[PDB]
Amino acid sequence: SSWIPENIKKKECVYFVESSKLSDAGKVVCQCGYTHEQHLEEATKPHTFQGTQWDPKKHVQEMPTDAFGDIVFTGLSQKVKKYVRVSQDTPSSVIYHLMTQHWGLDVPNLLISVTGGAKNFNMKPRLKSIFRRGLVKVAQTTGAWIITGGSHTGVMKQVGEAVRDFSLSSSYKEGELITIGVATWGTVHRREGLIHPTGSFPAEYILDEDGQGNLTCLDSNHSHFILVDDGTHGQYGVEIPLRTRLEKFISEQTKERGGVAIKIPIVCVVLEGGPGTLHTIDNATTNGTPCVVVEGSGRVADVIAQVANLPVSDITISLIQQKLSVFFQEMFETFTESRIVEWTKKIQDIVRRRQLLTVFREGKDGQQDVDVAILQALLKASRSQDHFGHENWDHQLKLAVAWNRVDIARSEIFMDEWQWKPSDLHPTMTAALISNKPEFVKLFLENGVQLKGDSYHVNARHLLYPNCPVTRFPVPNEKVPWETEFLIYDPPFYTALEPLSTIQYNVVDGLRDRRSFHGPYTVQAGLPLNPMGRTGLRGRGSLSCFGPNHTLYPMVTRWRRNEDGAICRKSIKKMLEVLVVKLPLSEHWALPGGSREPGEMLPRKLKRILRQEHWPSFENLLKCGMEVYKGYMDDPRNTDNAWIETVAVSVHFQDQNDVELNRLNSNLHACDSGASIRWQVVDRRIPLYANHKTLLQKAAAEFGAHY
Ligand SMILES: [Zn+2]
Repeated sequence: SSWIPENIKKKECVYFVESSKLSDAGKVVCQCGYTHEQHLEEATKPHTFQGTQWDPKKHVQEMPTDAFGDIVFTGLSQKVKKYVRVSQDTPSSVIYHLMTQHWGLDVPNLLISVTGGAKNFNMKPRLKSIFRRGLVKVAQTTGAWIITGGSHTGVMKQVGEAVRDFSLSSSYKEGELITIGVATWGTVHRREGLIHPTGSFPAEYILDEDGQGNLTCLDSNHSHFILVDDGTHGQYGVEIPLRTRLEKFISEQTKERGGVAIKIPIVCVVLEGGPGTLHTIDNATTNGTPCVVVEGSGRVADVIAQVANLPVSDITISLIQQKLSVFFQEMFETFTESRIVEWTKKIQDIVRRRQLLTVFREGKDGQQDVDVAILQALLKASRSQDHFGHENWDHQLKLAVAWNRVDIARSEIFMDEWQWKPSDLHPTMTAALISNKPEFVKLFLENGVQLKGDSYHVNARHLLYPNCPVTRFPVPNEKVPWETEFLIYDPPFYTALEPLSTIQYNVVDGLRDRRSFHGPYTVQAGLPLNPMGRTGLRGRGSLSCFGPNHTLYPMVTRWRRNEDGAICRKSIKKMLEVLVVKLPLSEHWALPGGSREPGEMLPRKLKRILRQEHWPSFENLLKCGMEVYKGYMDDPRNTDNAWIETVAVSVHFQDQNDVELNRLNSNLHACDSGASIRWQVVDRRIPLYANHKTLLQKAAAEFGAHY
């Protein structure tokens, strides 16, 4: 295939910096890890002088790849395995197209992810056996893919051992399961021979792990390899960001059965691990991937399992250090102060996402293979999921009946916080009949299936500031207020200095109205101080100006009629319908509002990109109604010197046929320029931004509706 060097890139360094190190057995390399002798071709040439500093974003550039083919190991396995050298920023849409039809990989039905320890790992004889049986049983059925880092060390090798065993002893024989290995190109020992500008496909890879020094050897039982590159040598952890994006894309943005979308189930299992495992778990849970932690594995598994049920407030700095000096004993001397306060924020973030985290207890709980824990995680993540509706949870039940677990399917039926209708069990009963399992059909037909701790700003203290490759300083819930001393505080200053005087803070400084609703706020030097605590950044970021940013997000409401005009009281209480809008390229709807333009009186988005030639009328009507909230939101764009403040005016229509009040509003509400407009029912799982669902929850209780 020659589609590569055409659609897949690799990264290199253009000039050498001469960093002051020795890099084990060597005399300086550049700053990257590669020696001046082999550091491309024009780096040693004096291409003028770009300075004396190293910045990755500045002088690393993409090039067509030269490392892809069919690796065949020397003598331990005479087989063919496909591999490719992708870069760090290749979009997660050409990688899927490369896997589907350039290797011959069919669409999977499960996306198991295995993360854990490396170069420091020793399973107990019983943990190894239970993990082997569970993984073999789970991968034996369905079409599961096993995403795992590729190297000949630790759990990444002891997963390949089980794959090899199941592929050597099987009725269908050969290999019926697909195990993908994503690793970092820099940390590969014998990279030579694996690089050819056109492509070879013997790609012989002699495996020696005696003189590896510091570079891990590639595994020899995985089926496919995706080696990411960043232009760096000997630096692990590059593959952590790309792996989660690819997993999310394959899980929720590739299947189109039923005409809308389907989320392919995905789970991430944890077996021990270190610094690189906590980051992977945080990234996966942030994207929405369920995580299961095997208790007893050690060093990350015990640490996260021992605080998996405690309230987020009491997980403090000194609580980590007490649980970080028993599982990390030889490595405790490495642990510094600026790194413990980072291991704490990540653990707090993982714990507070309690709907995407299960713990596989060892002795007296889940006393079976890991499939029970996987089922529990999938069924708990499908019920608390936001975008895909009630039709998504209907298929993990089918997976459960495929795995012969009847107690797990019984638990979902009898849950008091899950409103399921009786005709919603057909896709599971259909599979129960096919598989000849009387237990499930007997369970179903019985249930009417007749045939005929602390409250601080959370999103403001969120990693990965939007639309920027920057990171915030880790600020745990303990030390967010501006009074508590945080001596390590050294946050970045990203803002898409110091003569900022003549700014009348706490007053209407010209046509800006810099007046916070939560009383007067303080100023440090020439910049304000964020109320409600710290964020982890500084400056202003992607915001108008320092201080409070004012907006006028409205909400509009009608009672949910169905067919007759009587208020359609639902199964529990009244439900009401909110009118929302969608951005042209976004995964969430938004409330019909925005910034208050000077002298506009309308929030610049109900006034533009929306209905026109009627602004004065509804403007004279909007100023009649009860406010439900006024002030600061937990918006993810906040910083230590800038924030967003809002007014929430609720307008309500009692009658659907109330003359032109609702008819003219509905008949005229047409963007004619924008992407899409719609109405939505107000439930606890509406796909809005969290800042908007907060207003919905705080205002739907003012009319008697059920959120
Ligand atoms: Zn370099």
